[PDB]
Amino acid sequence: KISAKANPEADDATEIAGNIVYHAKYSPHFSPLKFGPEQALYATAESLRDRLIQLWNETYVHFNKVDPKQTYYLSMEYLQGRALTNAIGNLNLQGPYADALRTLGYELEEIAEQEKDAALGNGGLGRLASCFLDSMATLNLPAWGYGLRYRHGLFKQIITKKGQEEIPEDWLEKFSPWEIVRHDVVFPVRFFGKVQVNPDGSRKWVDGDVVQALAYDVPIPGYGTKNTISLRLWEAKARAEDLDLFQFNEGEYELAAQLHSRAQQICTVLYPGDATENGKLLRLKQQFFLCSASLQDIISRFHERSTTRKWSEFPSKVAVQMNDTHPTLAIPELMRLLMDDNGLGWDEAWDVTSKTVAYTNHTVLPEALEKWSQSLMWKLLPRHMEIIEEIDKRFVQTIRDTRVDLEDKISSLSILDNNPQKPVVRMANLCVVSSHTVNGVAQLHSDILKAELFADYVSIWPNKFQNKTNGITPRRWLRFCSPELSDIITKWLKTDKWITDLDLLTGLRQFADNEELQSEWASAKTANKKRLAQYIERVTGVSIDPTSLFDIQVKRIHEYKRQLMNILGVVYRFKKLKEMKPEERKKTVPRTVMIGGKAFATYTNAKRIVKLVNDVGDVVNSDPEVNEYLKVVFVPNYNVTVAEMLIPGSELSQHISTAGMEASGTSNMKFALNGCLIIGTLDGANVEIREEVGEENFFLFGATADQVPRLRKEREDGLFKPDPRFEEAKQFVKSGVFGSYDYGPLLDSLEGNTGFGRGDYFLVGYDFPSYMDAQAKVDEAYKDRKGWLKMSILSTAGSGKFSSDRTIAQYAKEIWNIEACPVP
Amino acid sequence: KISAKANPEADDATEIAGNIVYHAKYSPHFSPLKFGPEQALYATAESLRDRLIQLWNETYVHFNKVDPKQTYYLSMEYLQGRALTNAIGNLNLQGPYADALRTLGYELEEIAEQEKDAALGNGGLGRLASCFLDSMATLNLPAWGYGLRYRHGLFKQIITKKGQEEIPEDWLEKFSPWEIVRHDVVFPVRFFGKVQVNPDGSRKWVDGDVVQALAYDVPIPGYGTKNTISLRLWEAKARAEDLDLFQFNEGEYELAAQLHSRAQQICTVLYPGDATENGKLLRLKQQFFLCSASLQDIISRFHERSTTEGSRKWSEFPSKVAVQMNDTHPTLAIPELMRLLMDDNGLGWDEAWDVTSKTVAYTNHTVLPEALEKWSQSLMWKLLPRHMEIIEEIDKRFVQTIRDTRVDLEDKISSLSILDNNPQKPVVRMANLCVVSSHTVNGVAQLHSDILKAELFADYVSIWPNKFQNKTNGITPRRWLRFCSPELSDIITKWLKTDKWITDLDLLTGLRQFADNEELQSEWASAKTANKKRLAQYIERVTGVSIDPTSLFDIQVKRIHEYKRQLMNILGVVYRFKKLKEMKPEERKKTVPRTVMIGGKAFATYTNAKRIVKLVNDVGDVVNSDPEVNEYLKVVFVPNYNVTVAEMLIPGSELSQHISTAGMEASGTSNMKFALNGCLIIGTLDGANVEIREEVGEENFFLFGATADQVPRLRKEREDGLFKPDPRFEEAKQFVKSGVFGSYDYGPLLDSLEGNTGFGRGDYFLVGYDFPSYMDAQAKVDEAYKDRKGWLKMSILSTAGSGKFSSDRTIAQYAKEIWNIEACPVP
Ligand SMILES: C[C@H]1O[C@H](O[C@H]2[C@H](O)[C@@H](O)[C@@H](O[C@H]3[C@H](O)[C@@H](O)[C@H](O)O[C@@H]3CO)O[C@@H]2CO)[C@H](O)[C@@H](O)[C@@H]1N[C@H]1C=C(CO)[C@@H](O)[C@H](O)[C@H]1O
Ligand SMILES: *Cc1c(COP(=O)(O)O)cnc(C)c1O
Ligand SMILES: *Cc1c(COP(=O)(O)O)cnc(C)c1O
Ligand SMILES: OC[C@H]1O[C@H](O)[C@H](O)[C@@H](O)[C@@H]1O
Ligand SMILES: OC[C@H]1O[C@H](O)[C@H](O)[C@@H](O)[C@@H]1O
Ligand SMILES: OC[C@H]1O[C@H](O)[C@H](O)[C@@H](O)[C@@H]1O
Repeated sequence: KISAKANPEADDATEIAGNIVYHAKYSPHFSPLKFGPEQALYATAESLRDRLIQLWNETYVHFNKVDPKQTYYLSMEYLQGRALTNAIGNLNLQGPYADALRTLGYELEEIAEQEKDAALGNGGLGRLASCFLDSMATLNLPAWGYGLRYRHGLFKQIITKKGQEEIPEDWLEKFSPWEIVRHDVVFPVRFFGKVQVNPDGSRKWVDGDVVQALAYDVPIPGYGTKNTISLRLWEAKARAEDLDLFQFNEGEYELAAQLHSRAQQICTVLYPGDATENGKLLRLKQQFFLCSASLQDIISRFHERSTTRKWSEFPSKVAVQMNDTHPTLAIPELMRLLMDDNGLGWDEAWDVTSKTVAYTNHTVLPEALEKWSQSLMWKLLPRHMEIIEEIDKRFVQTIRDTRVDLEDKISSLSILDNNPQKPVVRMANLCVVSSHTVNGVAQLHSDILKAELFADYVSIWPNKFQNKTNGITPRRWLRFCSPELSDIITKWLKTDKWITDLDLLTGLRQFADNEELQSEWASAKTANKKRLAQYIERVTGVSIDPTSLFDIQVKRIHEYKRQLMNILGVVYRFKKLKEMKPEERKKTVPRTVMIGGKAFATYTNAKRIVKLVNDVGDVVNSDPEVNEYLKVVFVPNYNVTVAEMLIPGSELSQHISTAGMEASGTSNMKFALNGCLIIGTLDGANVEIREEVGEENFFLFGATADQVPRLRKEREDGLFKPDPRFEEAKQFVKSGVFGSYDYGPLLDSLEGNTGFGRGDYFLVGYDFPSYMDAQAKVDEAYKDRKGWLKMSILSTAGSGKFSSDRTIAQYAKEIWNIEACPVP
Repeated sequence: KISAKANPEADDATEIAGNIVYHAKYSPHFSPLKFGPEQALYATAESLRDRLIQLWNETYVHFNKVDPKQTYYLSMEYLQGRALTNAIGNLNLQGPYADALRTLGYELEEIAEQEKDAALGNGGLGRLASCFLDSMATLNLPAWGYGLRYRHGLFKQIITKKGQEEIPEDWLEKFSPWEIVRHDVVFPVRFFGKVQVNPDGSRKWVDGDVVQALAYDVPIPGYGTKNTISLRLWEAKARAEDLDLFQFNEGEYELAAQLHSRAQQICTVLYPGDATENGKLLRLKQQFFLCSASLQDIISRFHERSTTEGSRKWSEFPSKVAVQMNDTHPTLAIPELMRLLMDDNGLGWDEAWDVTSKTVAYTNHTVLPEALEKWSQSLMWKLLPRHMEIIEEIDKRFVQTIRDTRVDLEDKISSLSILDNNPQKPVVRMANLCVVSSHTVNGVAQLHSDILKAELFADYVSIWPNKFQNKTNGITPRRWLRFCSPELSDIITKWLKTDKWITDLDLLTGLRQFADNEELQSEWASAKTANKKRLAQYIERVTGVSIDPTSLFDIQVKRIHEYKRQLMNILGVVYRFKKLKEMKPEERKKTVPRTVMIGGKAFATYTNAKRIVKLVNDVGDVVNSDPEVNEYLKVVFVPNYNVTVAEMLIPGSELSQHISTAGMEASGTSNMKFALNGCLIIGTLDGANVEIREEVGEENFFLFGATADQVPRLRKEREDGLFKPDPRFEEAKQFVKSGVFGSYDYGPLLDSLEGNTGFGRGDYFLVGYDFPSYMDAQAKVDEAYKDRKGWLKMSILSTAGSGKFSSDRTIAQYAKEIWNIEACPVP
């Protein structure tokens, strides 16, 4: 019926349908006869990519001409999610694309559901990086991300009757229609080898292995702007020359291909397991490979913008941001590139380096900061060790010169820990010593950093440390995932400028009590809940009641996130329902509980928690007697797509980490922004949300951070007195009512008073009573519909501050010193 | 200045330039700023591929609707060469594309020189298969090729001070703009494992390793027709699921990825080295994988063309399908088709065998009986157990036949049967499996096919006297005259007063009446001269030697092998050099200057072949740098011989050498290319030389050497001490051993020409014996070349006689006598 007709700039239904069909025909990846959903997606995605290329190229040419200071963000993860809807939306072509697909016999949703998530990351570190990219593009900032092109991600989670099983991700097994290979953009990265000392006394890293880094671009479109930036990803490749024919033809296939294998290894998965020496080396290879490829690419661009250049311009034209310690090696690597490849002296090269690099810490934990064996570092990266050692030797001399009062502390301040048992390189110390700025990711976290963790460094450089509170993008996380709700907002604010000025959401406050608005809000939530119900049946075969309360905990499965507390809470509520007469049951609040997330494969108890949730759900959900009032579901393969289906339908979300353990929590913000109320500890980003939405719209409970040490010491000393409901939940789990699986060894982590891996270190038992009492409040509040709806609107109305646009603007001004560079 | 504008059907300069620029922008593989030659090529190739897709899709739809009998050709090699010029040319868009590129600031030649050869094959077996594809397309026949998508080819040859070194090919390290991946066309292929026997007596191959075969299409356009067929290539892949995360995360990387590694192995190189057991298994994996993937794809298409009820009746299968096995490599298609019919599709043995026997036909390309593939029964059981069961049942029935209807052949059963149950090295004789199973067996030249009926397969000819046939090899006149020699092709069209020869090559005979015409000779001289300048230019570019375009161009290019007698040639050269050093300058001015060019590749493990390449180079270093004789002689080794190289050498050639020991060559298609481009041959009465010489006429050909029937006798004279060597032959040897060509000891190589008996010695290939009649034929060539009119006359009659050597003739014969297929033109 419809005719192929290329129109790379199509912007109406007919043009778009012609261009989609053009790509179906003349960019084929399949037999021509069938044009089913999958072929439609790739066709549509190529239609959009025509737009994206035009804009990316314009933006590249513009930054080239203006030669502004440019920021480059280094991260080991990016959670890009699906790109289709975000691209349609930033190009403001929703109506036209939807019409185009219908003329081709498809609903956009249908096609959207075919797309795979780019498995390029894992946690909030990666989603932060991605929301930042969106904000850089929309604020017209000259900034890019650089990452690694992982083939298989961390893993795809399957749920079998044995619990979580891990299988590789396949998002590249056919092809990805977003990315643009650049076969001219290749840089060599070395490993192992040694340092040649030249007769003139210059130095050179030689020998070892050389791999090739190949650039692919993923364009990132901004909202209401031509500016389209890049997430540039690196693939490690061997050259064809590196296959040894002689050995292949001798039948020795692994030796023959061993350079190709070492390359493949680097982009196989995120965070490869590192109990062994091999894995530790592979991790370091990953980190180095990203730093070295990216910095060579950055230096190459610095020179390309020359209009004949002097190095002293470098930190006025470049800013590099290290996200956690993973890209620490950018420090010595930049030093290597300056002194060896470009001939600079130490002092000049260090001045440049120190003013270019800045460091973002995301961790409350003292021992979670990366430390590497000095022995491994010498083996893998000998030139970098020389440089790292000279950095430490000068810094220690500074402390003897300028600060004799810290002499006794040199053995913890220095970068090199020369402990005779486990000598290591302390990477956070290298970051802090070298960067012009260090920031944390929430006001409390940043204060802990200045006061406890990095106290003495704050002392030497009192202007080095800063705060930059995390945020989210309101495009992906409200405008695009919750379009019904966004229309309501635009109607009642009488503008749509909130989509780039999120503080305008405070205008909703005056309407929180308004009956018509609450009625509209109920309907949108009800409609988003039907959809979520649908999805849940589709992906777990469980039929959930849309009129019940939707209570959601989705995040990495970890003892400190206290999924176990949640799930024991559920066991308790279930027991009490079985024990009630039917007349008492009709008075409780029906609830559907939803838990999701992934456990590290080797993390035994995390894997036992996932198993537990499922076993509970099998029994609870199939009990005709109480399944009207309670259901429990494990949502599998939690990722961006899943979050996009859960958040708009959520009513209560649980952010209940042990106080002091979380530096932030951006999912918190997504929930708050979509009118979902929180039950939470006064921890991380909960502190800021609760300030912004108001205490009365938030279910606080649990010990506070300053209290926790004291409460552990009470446990060590036999003074802890457990609540009987806590013990009743445990026993009931041990009674074997949830099947043959012995949960005793899991529950053992909550027994005893002292010793590694027991003694309830995360205060599950202790917070259970105030947790369950906050849950009773949530039940009472939910029965008062007007009050509930009021709280939900004030939740959204207070979410202004949590925009990634605010965060990036702050970074741009105080740290990077970059400014808007709009493409005409 | 020019704007992107998609026009998938561009057919004039302006439209084409717009579409090329569209692809530079919206199909990028590079940073956007620079639009240099490389980017221009990929951009131009994608413009052409738009046309190619439209025509391929039309052809697929047409064959689907008509449901004709379809031929599928199975080959382990294809020498596709560069595609750019062939595509422009078959679409008849030379003028428009050349103009388009000039508006973009490029000469087409410049861009064409950027393209890499598709390293999908090695020798004449593969180029035959490719020329056949071009002819299938141009005759509008419903036929396809199926092969393997090799990443690294055989190897790229470099020449170092050590001689030949082998490095992997890189033609896929960026990407290939011709091919079309088909992600819905995936079929599973198994290895190892075992046979489950079901209670109902049905059988099923289970367990082992499973790899995925993924189809990529390379469209093949026909000349002056819409018909565009496929070379469908298979890539072996493992699924993502097959990587073991647990092991990867334990640091055990090789185990973790072992299934991916076994898949990458299959498509790494052509003819992987097989001294070891691992290599033998890998070779068999390659062969099986091509047969099983391709047959599944074929069966799927047979069913897809059903218009009816349920599944269509199997008895139609051999009326709708023909499968051609090229050499013994794809023998496994016999038991595999049997496996698919009986196990997956439930047919009984007899019905399945009737189908199978009428579907498959076999082409032999090999004179010697110890080049035909034999495999250890033990390896076959390991790798392909179900196939062994079936192969065994085939042999059990064939032997019973020879008792139930031919009791007179009882005493020969132990050499006729498929299974050789020798107590030391029991093997499966694959040629015997082919001959027992196929409705037709053919050779590739009239003499070769007669040797097959009379010597090699005599007793099989006895049982099935209509089974055996001849099909003389040929070449495509599109790639090999019209497109490589365009100046010359215009002359031909002008004097024949038509251009219909490009698809009716026999019209070339119309040139004969003009062979004595001085205007035509004058035009011919110019065209050769011009082609020779170009060759001279290329040779400097790739060797660093400056050659004289006025000297005689004498070329031997083919696989380096003792039986091809590059060593004879090279010793001839050493002789001529010695004589030139020994002359006074007055005697030198009377000889005919000559540039000798030798090229080809040695199998990496073949010691003497590698020594010969070393020898040629060492001789050239010394000769070419000698001021005293380099005006009169130069010797050059042309590296990395492939289709591109042949395309540069053939149009500029004057004499070419096809001098194999008589009886050893079944054919020789390069012979034909040379003859077709007016290049005269110095050759033995062997393979295709017999036929060329008949066709061009004896007076236009430099024959020499012993004949096939004489060779045994001449070996027996050597074994008995009766051989009396020519003194010029010994003078050449000694001079090579005197160390005038450097420090390399050539004694062990030359040892192959010494002694009278014993494995690897005694001059088995009669180098020494043919040397005098060879060198005398070389003196004739010198005299004939001095008479320019007579030379030009011979060259024209060479071209004028090349009619019979068209691949169009060969494929038409195959279509009628073997496949029983016919023209199916796309409207
Ligand atoms: C008629 C029969 O044909 C096929 O049987 C083949 C085997 O597939 C093949 O492996 C080979 O088997 C030999 C086997 O490997 C060996 O170990 C055993 O000792 O002897 C076998 C014979 O030498 O050859 C046989 C037969 O020549 C199919 O696999 C069978 O399914 C098929 N049987 C059909 C036919 C009928 C009626 O005609 C049904 O009664 C029967 O249930 C059905 O399976
Ligand atoms: C936002 C997000 C995260 C990070 O959230 P935290 O609970 O705050 O650590 C992780 N996964 C997905 C899929 C997300 O969208
Ligand atoms: C035609 C061709 C061959 C054919 O084989 P011969 O044995 O020379 O006749 C081999 N290689 C190339 C590159 C060819 O074009
Ligand atoms: O959750 C992600 C974490 O997992 C692993 O245990 C890594 O050692 C750590 O680097 C990473 O941040
Ligand atoms: O409880 C904290 C730690 O304990 C266990 O050793 C887990 O395997 C580890 O990944 C986790 O982070
Ligand atoms: O080059 C063609 C031939 O080369 C090798 O000698 C192989 O062993 C053989 O299988 C192949 O046919």
